[PDB]
Amino acid sequence: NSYPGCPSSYDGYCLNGGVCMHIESLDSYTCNCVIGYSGDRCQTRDLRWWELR
Repeated sequence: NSYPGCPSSYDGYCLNGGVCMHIESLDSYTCNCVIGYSGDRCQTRDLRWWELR
């Protein structure tokens, strides 16, 4: 499952211009981005239609 969360443990898990959201699969934290960026945050500065609507 996935859940919105981002404690103060870190600081700027998302770069370029993304939003932070937590995961419950590995109790890990991740970050979403926009066209021209994705991955664990915004590292994959690529196109790659990875979204809809």
